[PDB]
Amino acid sequence: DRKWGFITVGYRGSDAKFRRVPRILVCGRISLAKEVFGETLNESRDPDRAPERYTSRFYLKFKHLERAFDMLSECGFHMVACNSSVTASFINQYTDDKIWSSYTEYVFYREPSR
Amino acid sequence: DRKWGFITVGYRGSDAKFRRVPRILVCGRISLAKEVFGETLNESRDPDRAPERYTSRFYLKFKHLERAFDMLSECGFHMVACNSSVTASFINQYTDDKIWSSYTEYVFYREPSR
Amino acid sequence: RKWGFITVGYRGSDAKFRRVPRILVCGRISLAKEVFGETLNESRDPDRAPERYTSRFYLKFKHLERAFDMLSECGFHMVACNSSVTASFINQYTDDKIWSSYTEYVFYREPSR
Amino acid sequence: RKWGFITVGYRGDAKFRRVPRILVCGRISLAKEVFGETLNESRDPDRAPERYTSRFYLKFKHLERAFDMLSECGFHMVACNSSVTASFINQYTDDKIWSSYTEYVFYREPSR
Amino acid sequence: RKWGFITVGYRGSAKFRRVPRILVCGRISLAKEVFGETLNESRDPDRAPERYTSRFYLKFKHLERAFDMLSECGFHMVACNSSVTASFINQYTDDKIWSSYTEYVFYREPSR
Repeated sequence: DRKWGFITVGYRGSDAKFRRVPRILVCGRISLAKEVFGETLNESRDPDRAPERYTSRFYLKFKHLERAFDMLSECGFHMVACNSSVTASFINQYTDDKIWSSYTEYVFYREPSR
Repeated sequence: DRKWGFITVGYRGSDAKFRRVPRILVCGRISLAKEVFGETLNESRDPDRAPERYTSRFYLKFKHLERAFDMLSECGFHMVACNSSVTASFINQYTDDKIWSSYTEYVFYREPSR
Repeated sequence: RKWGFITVGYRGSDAKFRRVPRILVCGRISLAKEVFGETLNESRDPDRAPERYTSRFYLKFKHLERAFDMLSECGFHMVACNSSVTASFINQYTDDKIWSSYTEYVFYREPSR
Repeated sequence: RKWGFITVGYRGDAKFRRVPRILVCGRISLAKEVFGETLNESRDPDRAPERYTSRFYLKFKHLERAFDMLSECGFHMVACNSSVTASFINQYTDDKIWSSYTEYVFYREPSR
Repeated sequence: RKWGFITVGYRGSAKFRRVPRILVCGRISLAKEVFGETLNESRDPDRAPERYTSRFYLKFKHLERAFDMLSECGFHMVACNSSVTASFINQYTDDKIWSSYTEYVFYREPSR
């Protein structure tokens, strides 16, 4: 029943001119993630895990990022850092053509209770 | 309606060397954006929405970013993070040529009222 | 008004070091004038009102830390920074592109006490 | 001493983030105090505790667990960044492989 | 005086972090106080102490040691970023060489 810790939320990239969030991913200790998001948390891609373990494969059942930010704020978490990365993998075995994907994550933290 | 929450302002990437902002996008809870920007807020790309819901399709009528930063500062928001992401997409269906777009966003936050 | 945001940046591109060709200044004009004074070059956006906003001012020197120090003297703090990259086609019938990068630093001053 | 910086990072069933290995950089004595047995020192062994290393790595793969361990010892995350680098495939080609590196910077202030 | 900004950085490029050289930018009198004998000034000689440089560099290669020396003198890390820049290989080609640059911004407030 640990209260403090880090939680990361992110999304992969790739009308029309706006931001496109296909899915909001959640990473951190499972008990922390459950306390914040509750039933809006989809655990199907990593089911039946001990609450004190860590995961990088949860995701949310809604699409707007600011709603996830607000829910983290309601539970005492603060955004401390964020960054965006790019990854390139070859299309097939015998080509130089690649597929590019971006990953943007936001780091949240909650300090120990009083 | 609550007063705390997150607000994100951003623009798509690119009188030649200077910064080129074609449009200022606004994301977050709908009631917060209307309270901050008011008559300068354009909702045409997502109209007739409940004030307690979330959007990512509003935009501002002016184009200077620092003005939007100041209006958020008046209402009690503070900038907590910013990031820039790049993303690509194939032009045609039978080609590897791509088009690259850049996106820069600035995250703001306001605490609950006293 | 004494509070507000000021953004300084430069465009990407004696070989390994950091190459800064020009320091751009963005924000409310009265704030930019108060901070940088006569080091400010207003030729690309002249005869503007002090209460208006600009994104086309630039400085007469090139070392960024000197601009950082001047902002700090007038009560500004650096709150964020980011770097972006953009690409445009070289001509109309080609897929070749030119890549330019941009690094900016965000400063803010709170209202007078 | 007790204060100092520590950096953790990584080089980057398919939508999620792939963290192959968590790297640790900083003064050796600080890294051992924070991570202990979970610290793999095989690629840079038998070094003075007051020296600095860039080649330690952890025996687990979840980032937020490393973040939590740093938070237990009094460290705070003060910055994070991601970079990309490209190196030519061979001598007579323009092709190249791209690799990204995400970084998280931690710091603990001197004790009381 | 004693306050001011100082930036440290390096140019991009096993499976670890490769720092070829650590660059130091800021007011020259500040850089001397922080890094002292570890500071190499050969690429910007005969400068006035109250002037600014972007061409100093350090004699060691581990970033965290430079981080610790700065915080030991009262400096705090306030921001950091990475950038990528491309240039054409020659005049009649679209082939390009890519380089990355990561920097960390430090600051110290006026004395008491």
